[PDB]
Amino acid sequence: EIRKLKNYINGEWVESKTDQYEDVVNPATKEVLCQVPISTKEDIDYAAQTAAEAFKTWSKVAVPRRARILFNFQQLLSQHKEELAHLITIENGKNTKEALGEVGRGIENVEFAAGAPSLMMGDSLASIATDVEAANYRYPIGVVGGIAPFNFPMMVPCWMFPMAIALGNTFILKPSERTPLLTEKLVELFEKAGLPKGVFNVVYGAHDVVNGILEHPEIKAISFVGSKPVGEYVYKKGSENLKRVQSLTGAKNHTIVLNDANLEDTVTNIVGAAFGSAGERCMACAVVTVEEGIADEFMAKLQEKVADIKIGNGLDDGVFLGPVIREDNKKRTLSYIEKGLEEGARLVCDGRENVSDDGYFVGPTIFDNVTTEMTIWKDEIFAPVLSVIRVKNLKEAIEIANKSEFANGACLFTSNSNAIRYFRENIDAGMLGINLGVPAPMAFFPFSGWKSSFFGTLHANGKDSVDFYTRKKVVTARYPAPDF
Amino acid sequence: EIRKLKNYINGEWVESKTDQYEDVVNPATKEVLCQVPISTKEDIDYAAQTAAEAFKTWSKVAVPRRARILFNFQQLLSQHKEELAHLITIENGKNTKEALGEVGRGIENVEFAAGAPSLMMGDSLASIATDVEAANYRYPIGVVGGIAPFNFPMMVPCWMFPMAIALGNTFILKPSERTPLLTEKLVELFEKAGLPKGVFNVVYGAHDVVNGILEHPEIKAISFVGSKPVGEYVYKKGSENLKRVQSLTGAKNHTIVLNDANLEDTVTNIVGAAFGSAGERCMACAVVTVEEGIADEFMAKLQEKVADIKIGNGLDDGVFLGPVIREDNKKRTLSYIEKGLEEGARLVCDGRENVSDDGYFVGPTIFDNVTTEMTIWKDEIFAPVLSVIRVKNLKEAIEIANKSEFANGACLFTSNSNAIRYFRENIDAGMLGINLGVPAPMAFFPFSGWKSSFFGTLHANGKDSVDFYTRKKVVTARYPAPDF
Amino acid sequence: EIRKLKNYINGEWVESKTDQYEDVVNPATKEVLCQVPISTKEDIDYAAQTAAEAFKTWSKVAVPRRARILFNFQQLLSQHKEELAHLITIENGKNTKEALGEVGRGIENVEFAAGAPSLMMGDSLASIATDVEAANYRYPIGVVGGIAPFNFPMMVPCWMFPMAIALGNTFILKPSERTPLLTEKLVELFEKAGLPKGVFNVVYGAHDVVNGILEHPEIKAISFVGSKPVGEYVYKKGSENLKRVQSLTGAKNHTIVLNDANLEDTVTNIVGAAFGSAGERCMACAVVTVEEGIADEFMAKLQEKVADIKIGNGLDDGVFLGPVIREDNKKRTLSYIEKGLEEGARLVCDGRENVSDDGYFVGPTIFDNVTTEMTIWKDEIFAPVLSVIRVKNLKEAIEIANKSEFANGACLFTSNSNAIRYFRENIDAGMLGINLGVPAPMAFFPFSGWKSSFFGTLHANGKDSVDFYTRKKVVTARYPAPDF
Amino acid sequence: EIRKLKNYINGEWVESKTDQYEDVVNPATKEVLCQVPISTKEDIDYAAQTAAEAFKTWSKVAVPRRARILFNFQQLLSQHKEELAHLITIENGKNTKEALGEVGRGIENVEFAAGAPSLMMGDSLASIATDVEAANYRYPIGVVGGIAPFNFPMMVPCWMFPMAIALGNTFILKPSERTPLLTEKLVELFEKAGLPKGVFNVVYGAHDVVNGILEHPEIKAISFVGSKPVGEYVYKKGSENLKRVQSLTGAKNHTIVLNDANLEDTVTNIVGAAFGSAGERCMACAVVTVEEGIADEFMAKLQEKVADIKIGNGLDDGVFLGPVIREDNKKRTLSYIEKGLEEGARLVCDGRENVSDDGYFVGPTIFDNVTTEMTIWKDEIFAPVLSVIRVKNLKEAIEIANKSEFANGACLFTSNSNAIRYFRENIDAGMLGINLGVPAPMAFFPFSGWKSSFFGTLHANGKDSVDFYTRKKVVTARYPAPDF
Ligand SMILES: NC(=O)c1ccc[n+]([C@@H]2O[C@H](COP(=O)([O-])OP(=O)(O)OC[C@H]3O[C@@H](n4cnc5c(N)ncnc54)[C@H](O)[C@@H]3O)[C@@H](O)[C@H]2O)c1
Ligand SMILES: NC(=O)c1ccc[n+]([C@@H]2O[C@H](COP(=O)([O-])OP(=O)(O)OC[C@H]3O[C@@H](n4cnc5c(N)ncnc54)[C@H](O)[C@@H]3O)[C@@H](O)[C@H]2O)c1
Repeated sequence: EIRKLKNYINGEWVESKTDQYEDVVNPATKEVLCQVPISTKEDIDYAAQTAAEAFKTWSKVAVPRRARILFNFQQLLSQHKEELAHLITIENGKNTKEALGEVGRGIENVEFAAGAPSLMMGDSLASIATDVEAANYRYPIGVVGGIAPFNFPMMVPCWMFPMAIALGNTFILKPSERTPLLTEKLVELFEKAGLPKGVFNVVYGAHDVVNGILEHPEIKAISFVGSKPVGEYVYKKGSENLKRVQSLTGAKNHTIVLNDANLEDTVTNIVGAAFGSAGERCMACAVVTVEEGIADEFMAKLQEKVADIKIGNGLDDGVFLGPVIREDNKKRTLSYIEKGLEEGARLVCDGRENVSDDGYFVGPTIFDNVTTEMTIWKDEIFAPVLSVIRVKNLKEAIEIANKSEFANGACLFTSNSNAIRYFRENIDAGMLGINLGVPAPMAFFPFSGWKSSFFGTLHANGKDSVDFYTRKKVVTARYPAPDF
Repeated sequence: EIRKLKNYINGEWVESKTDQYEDVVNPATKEVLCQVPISTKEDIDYAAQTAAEAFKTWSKVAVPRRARILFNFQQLLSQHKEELAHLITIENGKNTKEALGEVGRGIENVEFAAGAPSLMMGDSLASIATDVEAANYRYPIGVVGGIAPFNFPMMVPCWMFPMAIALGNTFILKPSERTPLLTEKLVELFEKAGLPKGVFNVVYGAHDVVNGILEHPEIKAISFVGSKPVGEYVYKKGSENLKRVQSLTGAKNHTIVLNDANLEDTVTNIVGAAFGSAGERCMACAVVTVEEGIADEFMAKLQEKVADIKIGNGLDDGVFLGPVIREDNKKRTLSYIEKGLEEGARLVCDGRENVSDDGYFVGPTIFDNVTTEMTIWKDEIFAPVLSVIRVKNLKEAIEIANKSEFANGACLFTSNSNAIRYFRENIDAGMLGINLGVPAPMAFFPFSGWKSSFFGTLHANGKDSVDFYTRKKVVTARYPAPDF
Repeated sequence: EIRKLKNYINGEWVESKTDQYEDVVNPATKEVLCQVPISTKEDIDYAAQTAAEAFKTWSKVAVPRRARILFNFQQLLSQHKEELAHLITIENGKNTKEALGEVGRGIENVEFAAGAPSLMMGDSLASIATDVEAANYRYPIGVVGGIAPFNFPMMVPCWMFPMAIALGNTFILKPSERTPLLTEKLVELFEKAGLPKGVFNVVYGAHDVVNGILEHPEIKAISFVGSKPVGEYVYKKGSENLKRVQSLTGAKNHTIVLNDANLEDTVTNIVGAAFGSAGERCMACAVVTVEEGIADEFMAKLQEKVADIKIGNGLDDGVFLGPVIREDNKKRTLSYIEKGLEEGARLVCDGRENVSDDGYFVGPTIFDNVTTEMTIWKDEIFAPVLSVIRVKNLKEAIEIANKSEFANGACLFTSNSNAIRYFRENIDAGMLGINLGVPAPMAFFPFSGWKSSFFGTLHANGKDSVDFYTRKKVVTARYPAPDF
Repeated sequence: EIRKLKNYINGEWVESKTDQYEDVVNPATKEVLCQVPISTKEDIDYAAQTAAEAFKTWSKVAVPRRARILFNFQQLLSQHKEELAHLITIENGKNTKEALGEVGRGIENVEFAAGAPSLMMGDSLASIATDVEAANYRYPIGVVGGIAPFNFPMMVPCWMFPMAIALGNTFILKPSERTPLLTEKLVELFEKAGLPKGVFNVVYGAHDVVNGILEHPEIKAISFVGSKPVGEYVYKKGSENLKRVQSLTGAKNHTIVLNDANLEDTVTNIVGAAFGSAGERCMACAVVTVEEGIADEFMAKLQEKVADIKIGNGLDDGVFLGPVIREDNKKRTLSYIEKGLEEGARLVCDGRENVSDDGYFVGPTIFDNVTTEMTIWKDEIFAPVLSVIRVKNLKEAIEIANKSEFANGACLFTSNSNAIRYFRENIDAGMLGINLGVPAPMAFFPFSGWKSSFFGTLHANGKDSVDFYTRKKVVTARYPAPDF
C-alpha cells in the first residue's frame, strides 16, 4: 500500500536489490508518503558502470547540443512549478511560498548552466613565439557524484547535475533519504527534456551508497552538501581516494544590526531568515548581534513580529512556520532550549509551548543574553531557535561572528558606507548580505562559504562549478611557415 | 483579400500613417503574399518616443528577470520551427531545409542572449588603494535601432534585438521590405513570451524610416546589415549624427583548395556555399582558387555535382536551388554573366538556360580562367554565380583573396597544419573556415568581418555585441575604516 | 639659440621639412624653452609609410617578447620620475607634486600594458559540432594615430602608445605643440627599453598633421584626447574616412555634497580637484551642488581653504596653484569671471585680484548662486573657476549634473549607501567617485566618459583599449577522425 | 671554510636552531659547495607565526602597490640572469644554456604575476533584483606553503611565491635540500625589490619542515612540486588537515612520431627532450612511439645525433649533457638499465660506457623493442634513459600512452591536422606539444597535468594559480532608493 521508490539507472526506473527500506513521512501530519530503498553498494556499482559507459557518448555530444537540452529542461521545470512546490511542502514541510521560492532558484541553476558553451571557452593566442601558437580547452572529467541534504530537495540537487551534465559529465545523485520525492520528478522532466540514457542517474539510500560513491574509481569528482561532521568525513575519505571533492557544510550565520538600521525592513528579514523553513537553512540567521543604541527597540519589535507567526501545515495559507523535518530533530531542539536555560541564557520567547502534535512542530524560540561560551551559540541548531547578543559596535559584532568556527554567511543592517566596507573587509563569512535576511547569492556566483562551512578549493555554482566539473588541456604547437 | 501588414509600436499592431504600400511576392511563383507599408517619419518618431519611454521601466527590470523572458522566447521559437521556416521560404525562396537551418541559428542567438546576467558582469576590486575600492558596471544605452537585409529574414534580426533587449535596451527594427512576414512572427512570439510594451518595436519601410532612425536623437545605437554602399552610407551618416554604429556589409568570399584536399567533401561543401540559397549569403563562396595540381580533377567533380542540382520552388521536395529575390536581381545576374564572357572569362556552366519562368530563376553558373581584373571577380554578384581560378600554391591564393576589397569570410580545404596556420595568419578575412563551405561562426563568437565587409569597432554577436549594446560606469570609492 | 625640436621617425630624430615653428614657453615665467615645428603632411606621410613598413616585422614579434620591452620601459620610466616630473612642470605649469602624480599614472598605464599576453587571449572550444572545433584570435590592426592634449604631457600619451605597441601595432603620436618636451624623454627611454625602429614615431605639429593622421589610409585607428569641438571634429572626419576612432573630450564635472558629508575631507578634496593644475583637467571639479542644510558651513570652510592657496612657480615647494597654460587662456578666464558677474553670479573669491605678471597667473575664483542658464555653467572654463549651487536634495543635484551636455565625471560626498546607489544608477557621467575629488579610474579600468565627453564605442585604457587596438579572426574547422 | 646557509624569517637571515646540516655538492665535480640546515619544528613554527603576523599588514597593501614590487623583482632577476644560471648549473648540473632558459621561464612567472590587479578582478552586477546589486571579490587566504624539487632550482619556486605574494598572501618556501643556493638569491633579490619583512620566508630542511607545513594551522594552502609518492602523501595528509593542496607529481611523457614527421626537426627536439638536463625533467620525453613506416629511418637519425652528444661539466662549452643529481640517482639509473636488459629490451645505446668519474655522470641510453609490460616503461626513470616503441598507427600510440599511470605531457610530431585533433581529443596528458619536444606551457597558462601527475583541482600557473591562492566573498545588497 506504500509505494516503494526505485532507482533511476541507465534511462529507466529499476528496483533496488535491497531488503532495507525507510518510511518518508509528511513532517506536518506524520502520514507515510512512500518507502525509500537503502540501496546497496551493488546498486552503486551498476550505476557507476552505467554512467562511465554513457559518458563515452554523452561527452561527445557537442556542448551546443547539450545546452539545448538544458533549455528544454528549464522550460519543463517552469511549467511544473506548482507540482514541484507541492512535493517540497508535503515532503520537507516549508509552506507553498517558500517552496515555490526554492523551485525558482533551482531553475536559475538550469538557466545558468544552459549558457555552458561560453562558460567552457579556453584561452587562445595566435603567436607566443615565432611559428608557435597556444590554446587550452576544457573537457568533462567523467562520472560525477552528488550527495544532497533534506533542507532543499530541489535547489541543492540543481546546483550539481544540471551544470555537470551540460559540461559533458555523467551524473550519479544520492538525494536525501528524507526528501526523495522531488528528485523523482526532476528525473522525469529531464528525461522529457531529451536527456539520453545513463547520463543522469539516481540512487536512493544512505551510507552504503555514499561510501560507494567515495570508493568507486569511475566517479572522479564529488559534490557534497550537508552537515559539518559528515561533510568533513566525505572530504577526507574522498581525498584519500585521490579524487576532487567539494563539501558545503554547516553554518552559524550572524546578522549585525547597527543603530542606523531601518527597523521595519530589518525585523521582517530577520524573522524570515531565522524562522522561515523552520530555520532549516544553511543561510538561516542563527545569531543577531545588535548595537546598544537600537537594541531595546529591536527586541521590542522583534517580539511583536514573532508573536504573529502562524504554525501549521505548509499547504494552508496564513501559515508562516511549518514543522522541523523529523521527530528526532524536534527532540534535539527542545534539548537545546533546555541547554540554553541551563547555561544562563534568558528565554525571551518559548517555542516549547502551544505547538500541535499532529506534526513535528516547534514554535519560534529566541534567547537573550547569550555568550560565545554557550552551546546554543557554538552549535548549529538548525531549527526555530534564534540567539540575540548586545554589542558595543560593529567591531565587537565581527569579532563574535569571527569567533564562530562556521563562516557561511553574515548579514549587516545599516546605511553606512564605512560600516559596510569594514564589514566586508574583516568578516570571515564568504556570502555577505547588506540589508537582506538571507545572503544566498544567485546561481551565476559561486556559493562561497568559508572555514568549517566549506572544505575544498572551488565552491558550487558560478564559474567555480564550471572549473570543478572540468579539466583542462593546453596545446602549444609549432607550424613552420611553408616555402613557396 | 491581400492583407496589409501593420507596424508594431508600444505592444500593439498599428496601421502606418502612410498611403504608400509595397507588394510582397513569392520569388518562386510571382504571387502577392501581402503589402508592407512604406512608413513615414511620423511613424518612426512615435516609435522612438514610446521606445524611449518604455526604456525608463524596462531598463529597471533586473537582468535575471529580463533573461527569463528570453528563455520563453527561445522555446516558443523552437515550437514553431516549421512555421518560421515555411515563412522564410515563401518570402525569401530558399528551400525548407536551408530555412529550417536559418531558424535554428536564430534560436542560437536567443540562447546565447539568455545568458545576459553573466555576459553583463563588470570588474570588481576590493582595494586599489587603502580605504579605496573600485568596480565598473554595464548599463543599456537606451533605444537601439536595427536595419536588416532580405537574405536572412530571421537570423539577422535575431543577431540584434534579442541581445539588445536582454541587455536592457528598447528596440526599433526595420526589417527588409522584401521579407517582412518573418519579423511579424518574431514580434508575436516575443509578445507571447511576455515582453512588455514598447521594448520591441517594428516599423516597416524604406528610406524615410532608415533616415529617421539615423537622425532621431533618441536612438543611441545603430546595427546595420546590408550592402556595402548602403552600409557605408549608414555608418557615415550615423557617425556624423554622433551615434555608435556597426555596418556588416558586402562580401566576395574566397575558397582555397589545396592538392591534399578531400575532393568529395570539398566539392559538396563549395557547391552548397556557392549555390545554396541562390548564392544570396554574406558567407557564400564567390571565388575559388584551386591549386594547379588538383584543378582538373576538381572541376570534373564540381561540374558533375552541379549537374545534379535541381531548381524549383523551395517548398518542393528535391529542390536544391531556389529563385533569386526580385525580377531586378535576375536581370542584374544575367548582365553579370554577360560581362564575364565580354571580359574573357570562360563560361564553363550556363545558368541562363533551362530556367522556368514561374519565378525569378537562374541556374547555377560557373566561370573559368577568371582574373583579378574582371568585374566578375571585383563585384559581389550575390547570386548563383561561381568563379574559379587556378593558382600555383597557397601563397598566390591568399594574395588574390587579400587583393579583394571585401574580407568577410574565406575557406581553406586542406589537411596540412602548416598551410592552415599560414592561411589564418596571412588571410585578410576575419571569419575563417577549414574544410567547411560556410565559415559563419556560432552565436557566442563575434561575427568578425573586415575591410569593406565591416565598418566599425565591435561586430555583431559574441561578447562584441554585449559591449556594443552597452556602456560602462566605473565607481572608485573611499570609505575610511570607522573609529572604534 | 632656441633649440628646434625634431620629429622621431624610424628610430631617428629628423628635422621637419617645415618653415613654420612655434615658441614653447614656461607658463610661469614666459621663458622660451624651445621651438616646435608645425610639421607638414609631408612629414606625416613619411611617418605613416615608415610605421606601416615596420608594422610588418613588429606585429610578427610574439607578444611575450613585446611585453618584455614594456617591462624595461616601465623600469626606465620609474628611474626617471624626477626628470619627467621636471619637464611636466616646466612646460605645463602644475607643481612637482602633481607632476610626480602624473608620471606615476603614466607608469601604471605601462604596467597594465605589460600584461598584454593575457589580455589578447581569445576564446577556444574543442567541439561546437561533432569533429568541428572553433576559436578566435586577436591581432593588431596596423598603424595607430594618437593626438594628445596639453594638460597631461605624459599620462595621456601613455594611455595610447604603450598599449597599442604591446598589442602589435605601430604608432604615430602627435603630442601637444604646447607641451612637447616630455614626449622627447618618453621616446628616449622607450628606445633604451629596446623598442625597434619605426614602431614609435613622433610628429610634432597641429592641423596639417592631424588631417594627415585622419586622411592617411595607412593609419587604421585614431585615439584623440582634447576639447569637444576638435574631438567632435576628429570623430566625424575619421568616420567619414571609414576608420575606427575614439574621442575623449571636454567636461563640466559636478560634485555633490550631501548633509552627512565629512566636511574636512570634502573641502580638501574639492579644493584640489577644482584648482589643482590650474583647473586644467578633464577630471576637474567645475560645479558643486551642495545640499541646503550643510551649504553655509561648507562655503565658510571652502572659502577659507581657498584663500590660503599659494600661487607661484611649480618647482617652488609651497606653491599650490600654478599658472594657466597660455596668455589667451588667462584672458578667456578673466572674460568668464566677467561673464559670471554679468549673468548674475556672485563672487565668493575673486581670482582677478592679486596675481603676478611673471607668468600667466590667475588666482582661484569661486562663484555661488549660479544657475543652469549661465554661460558660467554651460561652458568648460578649464581654469581655476568653480561654481556652486544649493540644492534641496540628491535628486535635484543629479538633475542639474544630468542637464549638462558633458558627462565625463561626477563625485558624491556622503556615507549613505542608499544615496550612493541612487547616484550611480541615475547619474549620466561614466567615471564616478564617492568621497574623492578626482574620479579618475586606474589604468586597468576603461576611462569611461559619456555624452559630449566621449565619442565612439570603446574608451581609453582597460580592456576597452585592448579591443579598440585589435581585431579578431574566428576559425571554425572540421578535422574528421581518421580511420585505422 | 664551508659556508652554512641560514633560514630567512621576518626579512632577516637567521641561523636554524638545528645541529643537523647537509652537504650541498656540485653534481659534476663532487665538490662541497656549502651546507644547508635540516631545520626543526621550532623553525617552521617560528616562520608560520611570522608569516601570519606579516599577513595582517601585507594583505592590506593594495594590489597595485604589491604589483609594483613584482616589476622591480622582475627587473632585478633579469639583470642577474648570468649569476642565476651559474648557480643553477653548479647546483643542479644542467649546462648554462639550459640554465639561462630556466631563468627566463622563472622571470615569465613574475611577469605574469605582476598583472595581479586585473587577475584578481571579481564580477559585479548593478541590479540582480529591484534595488539590489551584487558583486564578488577575491582576497588572499593567508600563509601559503611551498615545497620545491631539485630539477628546477629557480623556475618551480617562481611558479609559487611570486603569484601568491602578489595576490596578498605571505609565503613559506621549503626548497630542495639539494639545490638551496638559487632560492637564496631569489630571497635577496626580492628584498632589494622592496618586499617587506615576513612576506617571503624560506625554511631549509627535510621532513620535519615539510610535516610542519602540513600540520601547522596558519598555513591555509600548500603547493607541492615533486615525485608521485611524496606528492601523494602531501596531498592526503594535507587534505586530512582540512587545507587545500595541489600536488604536481611525476611523469612518463610519450612523444608520438608519425610517418609525415619532419625527421630533422623531430629528432633534434626529441634528443633535447630526452637527454637535456640529464632527463631530470617532468616534461622530458621518456617514451617514443614511432609509426612503422618511418621507424627505421627515425632510429638511424636518432643514433647519429645521440652519438654527437658531448658529456661534461655544465659550465664547459660544447657540453650538452651534464651529470645526474646524486650518487643514488646514478646507481638507480644503472640499476634500471640492468632491469631493462633483464626484461627483454634491446640496449641500442649504452650510457654506462665512456663515462667520466669526476661527477655523477651517465651517458645517453636508449632502449628498443620495449613493451608496456616492462619496468623501464612503467617507472619514471628521471635520467637520460629513452625507450622506443614501434606502433602501427596514431591510435595504437595513444592507447599505449594512455595506458601509462602518468599523464603530464605528450607530444605529437606530424603536419596532419586530422591526426592533431584526434591526438588532443583522445590523449590523457594535459600538456600537449605539437612538433615540440618539451610541451611545457607558458606562465599565463595553467601547467595542466593529469592522472598520477596531478592531485587537486587547480594546477600551478595561469588563472588556476590565481584561484588556488585566493578565496572569494560575494556581497548582495539592497539599497532602497531614498524618498524625495
Ligand atoms: N556581413 C554581414 O553580416 C551580412 C549579412 C547579410 C547580408 N549582408 C549583405 O546584404 C546584401 C544583401 O541584402 P540587401 O539586398 O537587402 O541589402 P541592401 O543594402 O539593399 O538593403 C539592406 C537594408 O538597407 C535598406 N536600404 C537599401 N537601400 C537603401 C538606401 N538607398 N537608403 C536607405 N536604406 C536602404 C533596406 O531597406 C534594407 O532593410 C549583400 O551585399 C550581403 O553581402 C551582410
Ligand atoms: N576626457 C579625456 O580623456 C580628456 C583628457 C585630457 C584632456 N581632455 C580635454 O582636453 C582639453 C584641453 O586640452 P587642449 O587644450 O590641448 O585641447 P585641443 O582640442 O585644443 O588640442 C588637443 C589636440 O588637438 C589638436 N588640435 C586643436 N585644435 C585643433 C584644430 N582646430 N584642428 C586640428 N587639430 C586641433 C592639438 O594640436 C592637440 O594635439 C579640455 O577640453 C579637456 O577636457 C579630455
